[PDB]
Amino acid sequence: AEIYNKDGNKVDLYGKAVGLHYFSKGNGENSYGGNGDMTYARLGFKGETQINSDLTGYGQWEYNFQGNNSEGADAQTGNKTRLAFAGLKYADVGSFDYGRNYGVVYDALGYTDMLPEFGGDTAYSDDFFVGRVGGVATYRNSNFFGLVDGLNFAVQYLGKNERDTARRSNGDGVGGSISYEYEGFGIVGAYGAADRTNLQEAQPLGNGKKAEQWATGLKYDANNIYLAANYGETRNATPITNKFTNTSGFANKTQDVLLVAQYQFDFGLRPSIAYTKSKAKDVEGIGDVDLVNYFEVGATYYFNKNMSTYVDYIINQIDSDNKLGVGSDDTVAVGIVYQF
Amino acid sequence: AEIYNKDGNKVDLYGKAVGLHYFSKGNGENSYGGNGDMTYARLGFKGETQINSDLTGYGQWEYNFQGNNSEGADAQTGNKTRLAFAGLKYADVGSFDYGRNYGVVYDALGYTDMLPEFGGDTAYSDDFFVGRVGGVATYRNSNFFGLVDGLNFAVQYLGKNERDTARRSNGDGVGGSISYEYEGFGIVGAYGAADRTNLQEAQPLGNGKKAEQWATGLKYDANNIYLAANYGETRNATPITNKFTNTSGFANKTQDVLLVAQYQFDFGLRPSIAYTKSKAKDVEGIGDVDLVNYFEVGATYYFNKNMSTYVDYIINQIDSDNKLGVGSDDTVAVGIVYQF
Amino acid sequence: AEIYNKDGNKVDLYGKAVGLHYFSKGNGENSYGGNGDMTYARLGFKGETQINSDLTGYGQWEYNFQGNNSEGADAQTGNKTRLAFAGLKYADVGSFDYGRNYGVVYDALGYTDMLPEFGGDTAYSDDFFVGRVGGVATYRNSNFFGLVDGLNFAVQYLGKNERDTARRSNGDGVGGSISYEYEGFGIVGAYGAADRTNLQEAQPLGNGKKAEQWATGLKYDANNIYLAANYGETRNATPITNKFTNTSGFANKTQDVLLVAQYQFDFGLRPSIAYTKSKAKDVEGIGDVDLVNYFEVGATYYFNKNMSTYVDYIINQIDSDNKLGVGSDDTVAVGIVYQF
Ligand SMILES: CCCCCCCC/C=C/CCCCCCCC(=O)OC[C@H](O)CO
Ligand SMILES: CCCCCCCC/C=C/CCCCCCCC(=O)OC[C@H](O)CO
Ligand SMILES: CCCCCCCC/C=C/CCCCCCCC(=O)OC[C@H](O)CO
Ligand SMILES: CCCCCCCC/C=C/CCCCCCCC(=O)OC[C@H](O)CO
Ligand SMILES: CCCCCCCC/C=C/CCCCCCCC(=O)OC[C@H](O)CO
Ligand SMILES: CCCCCCCC/C=C/CCCCCCCC(=O)OC[C@H](O)CO
Ligand SMILES: CCCCCCCC/C=C/CCCCCCCC(=O)OC[C@H](O)CO
Ligand SMILES: CCCCCCCC/C=C/CCCCCCCC(=O)OC[C@H](O)CO
Ligand SMILES: CCCCCCCC/C=C/CCCCCCCC(=O)OC[C@H](O)CO
Ligand SMILES: CCCCCCCC/C=C/CCCCCCCC(=O)OC[C@H](O)CO
Ligand SMILES: CCCCCCCC/C=C/CCCCCCCC(=O)OC[C@H](O)CO
Ligand SMILES: CCCCCCCC/C=C/CCCCCCCC(=O)OC[C@H](O)CO
Ligand SMILES: CCCCCCCC/C=C/CCCCCCCC(=O)OC[C@H](O)CO
Ligand SMILES: CCCCCCCC/C=C\CCCCCCCC(=O)OC[C@H](O)CO
Ligand SMILES: CCCCCCCC/C=C\CCCCCCCC(=O)OC[C@H](O)CO
Ligand SMILES: [K+]
Ligand SMILES: [K+]
Ligand SMILES: [K+]
Ligand SMILES: [K+]
Ligand SMILES: [K+]
Ligand SMILES: [K+]
Ligand SMILES: [K+]
Ligand SMILES: [K+]
Ligand SMILES: [K+]
Ligand SMILES: [K+]
Repeated sequence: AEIYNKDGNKVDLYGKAVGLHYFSKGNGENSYGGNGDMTYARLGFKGETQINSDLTGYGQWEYNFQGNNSEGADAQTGNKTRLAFAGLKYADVGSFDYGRNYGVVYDALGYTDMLPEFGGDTAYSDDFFVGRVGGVATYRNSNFFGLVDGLNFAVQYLGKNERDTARRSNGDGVGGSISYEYEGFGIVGAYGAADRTNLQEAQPLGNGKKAEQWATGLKYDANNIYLAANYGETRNATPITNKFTNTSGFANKTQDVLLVAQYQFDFGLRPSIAYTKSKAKDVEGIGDVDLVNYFEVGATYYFNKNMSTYVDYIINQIDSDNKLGVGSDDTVAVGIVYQF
Repeated sequence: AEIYNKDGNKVDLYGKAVGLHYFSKGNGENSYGGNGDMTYARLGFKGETQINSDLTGYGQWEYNFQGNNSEGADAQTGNKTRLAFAGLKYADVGSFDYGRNYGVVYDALGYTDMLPEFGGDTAYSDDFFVGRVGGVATYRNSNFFGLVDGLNFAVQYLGKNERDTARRSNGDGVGGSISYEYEGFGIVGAYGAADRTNLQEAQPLGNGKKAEQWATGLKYDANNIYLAANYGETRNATPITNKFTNTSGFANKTQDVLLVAQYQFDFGLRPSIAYTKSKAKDVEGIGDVDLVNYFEVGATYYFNKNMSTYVDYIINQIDSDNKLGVGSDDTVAVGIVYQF
Repeated sequence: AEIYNKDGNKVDLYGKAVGLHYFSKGNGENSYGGNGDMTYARLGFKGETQINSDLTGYGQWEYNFQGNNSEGADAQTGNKTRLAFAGLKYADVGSFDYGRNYGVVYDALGYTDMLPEFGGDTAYSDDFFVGRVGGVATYRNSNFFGLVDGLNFAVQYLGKNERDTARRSNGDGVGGSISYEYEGFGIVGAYGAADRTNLQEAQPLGNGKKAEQWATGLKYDANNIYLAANYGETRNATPITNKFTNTSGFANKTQDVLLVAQYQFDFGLRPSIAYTKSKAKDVEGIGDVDLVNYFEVGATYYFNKNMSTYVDYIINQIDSDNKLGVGSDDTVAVGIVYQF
């Protein structure tokens, strides 16, 4: 909510409280999403200052507070900063920001990342260009320097992050995206490539000096209708785990497909259906293997812009003999959300 | 403080900074509260949206930031989310919320939880129904569907939380409360029972498949006077430690009594006296033993609704030969509070 | 930003988002500041209530969120409360506050702590009187009871903090400062002494029952010109370590000098140059050794009061064979800052 607006600067303090519970058979270890309390809250700020008629500065920070920990030793589990960045934007010239922000391939993956609770499976955090990541410099242009309404593009430099785990590390890289969005119609392409670190190359799963991710998307988003599809491929970039050898690494190759269809009734009910499949190829000791494979059915009821409730049912198509030990059981989430 | 109120939604951002110090002889290991700096701060939001004339949605998050840690490796000690939940309240039919919230037995223990600093000794956090707890679904009714002013009841479902420690864990359970309040007089009773997890049963102290907690309360709150008392008992629910054998678990039985008397002078000073005693029975290898036993004298001076200062003296009646090694020395707390 | 002001209470919710990157050769281990992404955010509140015409109450809390961590196991690295205190101020009698706050010798060190990104090297956190510390009670007096404009002094009591590390510990102590400012000129002095804890005394480096810190300062601060010098000495108070081994402790003596010169152009550019040298003496097994030794050239460009950008170049004079393994390579920081 806008809590401040004076003398050229405005500040939006926002957040939400989500009462959230997952249901899956047994103890949830062999299911899509687990089971139990999944309650959490968010808090963030977003600010924008008018420097002159054409130039604006901005900054944003957003944090995740888990609500399903005790007040004991596990208190901090799953807590983190999601975003933290600042930037400048000028009229029709474009914008530039640096910090922790979305990687550019998410410009495409956002198309299908629309489910009430799940979905968006290939948009991993700290995974090069497909999700939120640290140390990215991003230039964006809207409406092609003012010449073409609906045409956007972006260019992004990812600085290396040599962390303690292969999973969360990355080398230097660059990526970009282009989209055209007009009267409800949208089409997007995005690509990114980067060096892998020594720690990454040392894991038994995944082999290569460079990581690559790309995706395309199509959508129609108008008249209470939302339809969208994504297709993309990755090289040495999707994190995986072989549960039978207790080993982790990256998929040599993946091909990823996502589909979503939603409809919003005037009285506030928004039913949702979706399909997601991500498969890995040339995985050491395995070959081909599904990582994600399901149909979704769900719905959100919007009381208003501040309050909603939802159910999200994942009909999990992973098989009980999945070679990596990916969970094969269904999961249903039920949530109630206050937000501001 | 209300920092947003527009289009049917209002948001309160609140918090406080508490400069706080405890004094006890020695290093304070053998005292009621310990000694040293105990400064902390809090931040939270509380939101309420009017959905229509009969229906409101709401959400709340609250966090504790310790102010007595270094900026080094102990930085996070004692920090946690206290509350995180969202809910709906309908006309005279009731409210429902889910998330991290107060267990229903605290509906009773709230009566004596009124001391400037100490007190409320039996309202443990992450302990089934007596304090803040994770994954509780709570139904509350005010004025018995509109028919009886002052008559309230609550029914509460506690989802299991199989955590890393027995102390912070619980199995599935249900609880309830009922209270009548009128013109300053209050009377209340509350009860809940839950399964214990495998990890709790495996602890050396405490035996049985079910945990139970109940309490009764009476109070008078009006005319500058506050008088209240609680009596309750627990089974397999109160966490304890044998400091001699470094063993932990739960007391097979406790009975608990709390008394408080307070008076508020118009000029700001509010003296307080209290008595608190919690005793355990059938404790493995010990039998009967007092967990808590003291008289309290203290006072708060309110400068106004935002600034106050207080002193709180605990005259500890625990004996130096206590069988569980519960601290016997006194503690005095001194605090200065700014809040918003 | 002031987000609430009503009925004699006002609340400032403030913060910033800083995209920040450091460049140093190799992996940054042997450099002044390290290398890589250093992005972070701050959030805080500052509140003030008018109790009566002469009496005011106040509280402040301030927190650092690192933006250069992943969302995995390392998420909390470097996160901490910086300040948490509350207090009262009366007419021309003075102010008193208690909690986590700045030690009084920082009243002197503030003179040179003015660089775009670095500098202020001797104002250590959790280090007796030179930086932020927990459990300090501080009296401050403005304009000598209102009789001498520009004359200010402070007296401070530091309660003991026995922590798990000697680095972050302290015993009881007292300090004070005094300063005079007239027509752009300022002179300041500050001194503190305190007991060392047993754990501090057990460390291989540094010998004595008392830690002492003092610093003097001169500045000229007017007509867009900023010039300042600090001279100070410490005894058993400056923390030191050998980079290559476990040996750690405090320097028996240090001699500290800091110089700064800056000019603020009306259009927004503020170039900066500086010199900092901190040298330890009588170090067990070593004798004399430089802790800090550098020249700085940098600049901040201010778009307005909410947006700025900077570069800060540390030209490191520390030698590659420094006895304590102090990093010898340069570091440059580049930053973009949105604040409210
Ligand atoms: C119009 C929308 C109104 C719809 C409101 C619906 C309320 C849903 C309640 C879910 C309870 C959870 C039940 C537990 C589900 C079983 C776990 C599971 O999915 O696996 C079983 C197996 O797959 C065979 O289906
Ligand atoms: C798989 C990757 C797919 C990527 C696909 C990216 C789309 C690229 C579009 C380029 C040029 C389109 C030219 C559009 C020129 C429009 C001219 C104009 O500005 O008119 C607007 C209209 O008249 C206002 O009403
Ligand atoms: C006085 C005025 C000063 C003007 C200063 C203007 C520059 C502003 C830059 C903003 C953010 C800089 C963010 C830097 C992002 C680059 C990340 C990077 O360089 O990665 C390196 C790679 O990992 C290994 O070489
Ligand atoms: C379970 C799987 C089911 C999911 C199925 C997903 C199908 C995906 C389609 C993608 C893009 C569609 C692009 C269609 C282009 C729309 C343009 C259009 O129809 O314009 C109408 C106009 O606005 C009227 O006024
Ligand atoms: C548009 C209005 C309609 C609202 C639409 C969304 C709300 C419904 C949610 C419930 C879905 C329940 C269906 C789930 C049952 C599937 C279980 C299953 O098939 O999986 C078994 C597994 O294979 C064993 O091995
Ligand atoms: C489109 C319409 C959307 C419809 C949405 C329907 C309800 C929504 C929200 C309610 C959340 C309440 C969650 C309550 C969780 C209680 C269950 C529980 O605690 O289970 C523990 C477990 O059984 C241990 O064994
Ligand atoms: C451990 C003990 C637990 C006990 C828990 C409490 C039990 C309460 C029962 C409620 C009775 C309702 C009697 C009060 C009804 C008042 C009459 C009425 O209906 O309204 C009055 C009206 O306001 C004119 O002033
Ligand atoms: C079930 C448990 C119930 C517990 C019951 C707790 C109350 C106990 C009272 C004892 C004596 C009562 C003596 C009351 C003395 C009142 C004196 C007084 O109030 O004077 C009035 C004055 O004229 C105008 O303020
Ligand atoms: C350590 C010493 C602390 C001991 C504290 C124990 C007191 C317990 C009281 C319990 C219930 C109080 C019920 C009393 C109800 C009286 C109602 C009343 O006073 O009526 C006022 C009248 O309506 C307008 O003058
Ligand atoms: C009803 C009115 C009650 C009046 C209450 C006034 C409160 C004033 C200030 C509060 C806290 C200040 C605490 C000061 C603590 C300083 C450190 C200290 O005293 O001790 C360190 C320890 O002794 C090492 O041996
Ligand atoms: C009105 C009430 C006033 C209360 C506030 C007054 C505090 C101010 C102290 C000034 C210090 C200026 C510098 C201190 C001088 C350094 C002492 C010193 O040189 O110590 C020697 C060292 O041990 C090697 O011998
Ligand atoms: C041995 C001696 C060596 C000789 C070296 C001398 C060379 C001087 C260089 C000055 C450059 C910058 C001067 C800028 C002029 C200041 C104008 C000004 O500052 O006023 C405008 C406002 O301050 C801002 O917008
Ligand atoms: C913006 C208006 C124009 C203002 C322009 C201001 C330029 C100021 C230069 C002073 C530099 C002092 C730096 C001193 C460096 C000494 C260190 C040294 O002697 O050696 C470093 C060498 O790089 C080791 O290899
Ligand atoms: C809800 C409590 C009733 C209100 C009382 C107000 C009396 C005021 C002062 C006396 C307090 C001591 C009496 C409270 C003791 C509770 C019962 C108890 O402690 O246990 C003995 C009992 O016979 C079975 O255990
Ligand atoms: C040489 C110092 C400038 C380097 C800054 C790096 C920022 C990078 C890109 C933005 C440049 C826009 C700033 C160019 C300076 C414009 C000065 C101006 O117009 O503002 C003056 C002031 O507002 C009157 O009050
Ligand atoms: K490999
Ligand atoms: K490969
Ligand atoms: K399946
Ligand atoms: K047991
Ligand atoms: K038992
Ligand atoms: K005692
Ligand atoms: K020593
Ligand atoms: K010494
Ligand atoms: K400017
Ligand atoms: K050097």
